[PDB]
Formats: sequence, C-alpha cells, structure tokens
Amino acid sequence: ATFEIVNRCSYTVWAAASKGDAALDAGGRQLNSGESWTINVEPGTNGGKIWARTDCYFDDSGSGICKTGDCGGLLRCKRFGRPPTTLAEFSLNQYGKDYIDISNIKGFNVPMDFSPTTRGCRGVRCAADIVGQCPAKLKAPGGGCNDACTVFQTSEYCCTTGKCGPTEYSRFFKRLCPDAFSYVLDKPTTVTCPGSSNYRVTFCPT
Repeated sequence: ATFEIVNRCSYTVWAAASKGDAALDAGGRQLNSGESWTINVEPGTNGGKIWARTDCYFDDSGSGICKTGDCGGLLRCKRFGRPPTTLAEFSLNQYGKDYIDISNIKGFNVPMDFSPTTRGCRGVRCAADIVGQCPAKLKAPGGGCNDACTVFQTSEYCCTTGKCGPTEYSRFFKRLCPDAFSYVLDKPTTVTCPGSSNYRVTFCPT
C-alpha cells in the first residue's frame, strides 16, 4: 500500500512510520513545509502508526533528539515515539478490509488528517487547537498536550484493568476531536476501508 505523507504545517516536522518492532519503509524523514514523502507499506501490516516529530536535531549518522515523538533518538524510527504524539493508526488486509483511525490516547502534538486516496471509505481528522487549549496539568514543556495516562500513571487513565471510564482529561480531547480515540475504551472511531486501499496523511490540514 502507498501512503503519501504531506507536511502542510508552516514548520518542519520529522515524519515517522513504524509497526512497533520495525520501521515501515525508511522509518522517518525530514519534511519541510509543503514537502511530501511517499512510502510503501507491505500488505498485511498490522498495528502500523505514522506520526510527526517536532524540534528535532540529528547528526550525520541520523542520531539525535526530538521534543515530541522521539523514537529512541533515531531519525529512522524502528519503535514507537515518546508522547505526546497524534497518531495515525492502521491495520491493512485484515480479512479483506483495512482499518484506519486517529488516536489521541498518547496525546497530541500536530493536527492531522488521515484519508484514503482510493475509493470506498471516509477519512478522519483531528485539527483543533488542542495544544493551545490544553489543560495546564497536561501541557508538555517541549510542546504538545500529553494524555493523562502518560502524566499520572493511574489504572483509571491507563485502563490497566481493562475497565475504565471517560475522565475529565479524556473528555477534553474528545470535545475538540470527536473522531479520534480519547481513551483506551472510547467508543471506536475506526473507519473500515476496502483491503489494499492507499492513503494520505496530512499534517496541519487546515
């Protein structure tokens, strides 16, 4: 499957793509404002994620640090990134269907649209000013708005027991972005697409 990753933000981002235990395609790349990066994701990929990283510095070897979404200091991510990260999530070719969603379960750093470029389903978007409106206790110094599990590490926020409800913090994310997951047991906003669809992820779509 083909994913076109487009940076419409006025600032540079370092896109990342991983399935948790391996990179997808090159795993990461700098995107200046307006740039597009096309990656190929193997059919059958389960649990892939794409995210943006902000305020990164990398040396020649591709090692460094980012203020949001850092994946162990690497430009080419092999593992998932440190919150806060708005997440585009996907599982492809699962019994004939693709499943896509946007998630704020690991916080929010950059607004995002995640849409198919082929026919048969709708896209999803979280483009509100979550960082500007972020509750004081969730604000991350490097930038972004953390989720409550990252900040407080309780069974309720992290849904450790498999039973948890919405919270004051999850409801904040849900009010600004209804079509994104706001906590682990949120009513799913996953979109079902035909298997082998292609997609575009746009940072700062508005």
